[PDB]
Amino acid sequence: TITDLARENVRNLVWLNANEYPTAVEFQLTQQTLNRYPECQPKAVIENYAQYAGVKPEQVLVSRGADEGIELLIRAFCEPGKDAILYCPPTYGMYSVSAETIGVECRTVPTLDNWQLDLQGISDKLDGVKVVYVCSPNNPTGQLINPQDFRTLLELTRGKAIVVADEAYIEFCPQASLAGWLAEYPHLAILRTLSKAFALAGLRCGFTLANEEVINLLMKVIAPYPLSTPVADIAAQALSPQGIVAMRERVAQIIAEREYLIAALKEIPCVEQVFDSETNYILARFKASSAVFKSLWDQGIILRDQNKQPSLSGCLRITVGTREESQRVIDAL
Amino acid sequence: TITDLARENVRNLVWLNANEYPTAVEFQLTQQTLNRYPECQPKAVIENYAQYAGVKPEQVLVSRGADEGIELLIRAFCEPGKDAILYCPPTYGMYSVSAETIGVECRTVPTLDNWQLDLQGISDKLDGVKVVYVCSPNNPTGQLINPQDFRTLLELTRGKAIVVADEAYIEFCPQASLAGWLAEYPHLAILRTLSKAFALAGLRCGFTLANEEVINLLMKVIAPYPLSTPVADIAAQALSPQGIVAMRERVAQIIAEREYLIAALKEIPCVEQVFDSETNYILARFKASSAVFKSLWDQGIILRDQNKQPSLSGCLRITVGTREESQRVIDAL
Ligand SMILES: *Cc1c(COP(=O)(O)O)cnc(C)c1O
Ligand SMILES: *Cc1c(COP(=O)(O)O)cnc(C)c1O
Repeated sequence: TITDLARENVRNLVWLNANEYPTAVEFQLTQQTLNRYPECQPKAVIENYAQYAGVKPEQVLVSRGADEGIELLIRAFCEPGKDAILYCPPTYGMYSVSAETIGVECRTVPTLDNWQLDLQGISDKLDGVKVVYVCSPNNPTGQLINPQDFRTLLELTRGKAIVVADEAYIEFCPQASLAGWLAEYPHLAILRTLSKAFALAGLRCGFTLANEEVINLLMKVIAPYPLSTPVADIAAQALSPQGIVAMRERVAQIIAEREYLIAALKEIPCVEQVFDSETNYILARFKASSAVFKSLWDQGIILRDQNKQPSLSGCLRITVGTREESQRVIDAL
Repeated sequence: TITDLARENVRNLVWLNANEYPTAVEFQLTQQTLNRYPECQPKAVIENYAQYAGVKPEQVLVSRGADEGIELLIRAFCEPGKDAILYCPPTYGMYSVSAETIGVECRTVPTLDNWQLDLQGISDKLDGVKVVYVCSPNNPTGQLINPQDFRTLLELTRGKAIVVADEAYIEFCPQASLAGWLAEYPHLAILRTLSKAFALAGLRCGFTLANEEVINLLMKVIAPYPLSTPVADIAAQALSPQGIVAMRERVAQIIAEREYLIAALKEIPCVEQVFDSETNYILARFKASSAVFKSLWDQGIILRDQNKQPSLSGCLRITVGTREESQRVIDAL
């Protein structure tokens, strides 16, 4: 049959649940040139993003979301069946998914009790690893990785593996970005997106920030015209000075609402513990989380269960929405 | 250094030149929901395309162009370093590019003198091949593959490999589509696009038509949200009844202009031979093609050199544009 021909690995492969900005920001097309193929790397988007991130244009690569960026790094550096990828659970699921789909080995070193890196465990499992992913701030936990530890991770992998900092939520704590470290570390790569703070998840637009040599290797493995013209168009508009300003206003409004939500949740009986976050979502441990999860779910309040993630039993991840959405969750709880 | 960490294979990896519709067809967004992630396979687009192609909705897969479709088939069926892909030159370059990028072997059996398939050579090289690509009408030659030979190819691979018919130009000769053969062949897959006749190359929207079992395996290897909301939006509009009608009008206008261009070129001294085409481009052999190519190029008339393709020495591929664009080429020649 048909499935027997498939690769073995392939044969076995209120909305507050996806970390999206709660409100739609309107945009309209300005470039009616849809009959022609777009440029491989839209100049307007790349230059606007480089100014925003404070890096050189030659250190930026635009792709179909940060998700494509994760895949590209594996495609360029890992030899299937020979090389490995390393990540530290509980974290973003796409790292393992892309590697498993591609047929590359996954090495996992779970983080310590406070979600920080187990530097000793990592140094013991580096042999044969080509790419290390580290999400900071981490999804779903919400916290930043100590920069001192990132320095250690960078020293450990110097000339052995590429270290990828997933900064999908860096807009909520801009001061913590490692974008300024590129000059010191040739093997450091950073993933950025327009899907979260930028309120543009529907666009599927992301970026990889790395030194020119890395960017050039990634250009060799990326699809010929990765971005559509309508996406490049809207993206350049959102990356304009006025757009960066409107973005910052969105972040500020989300942080204020996040602080209200944390304060209120800490007063609710069933809520055992609320963890600090530097993002647009809150991880909280509940007494009988599955019961509470199904209850809200039936009420039409959709969260994200994390009960099955390593060390997250009892936890649910709540995305920060509007004041009215927060009130619905509080009242419901 | 950084490159030493890259995979070996990766380390070594008037506009009438890209087969685009000459005129821009205008479209505007109707869905302002950009803050939320899009559905994995937009229902409107898939149902509209299924009605258009006359297939079941469960036999359609939408991707970032037919180019992504080519990649998906290799990712689902070919084991890197073990399985092979087979194509017949001179043809579309992306087949080999995707395989080489992924690390899968390429087996080539050039076509016969009339560009038809060498069935005996193919049957001799099938061992270890999982996917066979066949472009019909062929790019850059312009002709259709004899359906009798496709039947033979389908029998040869029955239960051994997937046969992919690249129908990127099928809108110019709708009667020749193999979309109706799906019921008889479980291993047949078809690639379609909105980049050529549909005048929407800037959208990066393509489709794969195959039996449900194949489609399901491809769903397992495709990126989670392959299509952006603005693309899904415009694509559903272009696939509406009125849009299919406007599309057909475009095809008719292109075919009439193509016939004029062929007639006129056959009268030009430097033009040694003009080959018949069932598409929106014309392959022609010239006396001193490089000299003619550079000359037009300096004049601002951009064609596509094919001089280096197997059996195409002296040939240039001319995309059919507007009446004024055809006149510029004729006069220039
Ligand atoms: C949302 C997210 C991404 C990917 O974003 P896209 O640009 O939508 O692909 C990557 N990493 C983390 C941790 C995320 O939460
Ligand atoms: C244009 C073309 C494609 C790909 O089209 P997209 O939808 O733009 O990726 C595939 N095959 C052939 C032969 C083509 O000419």
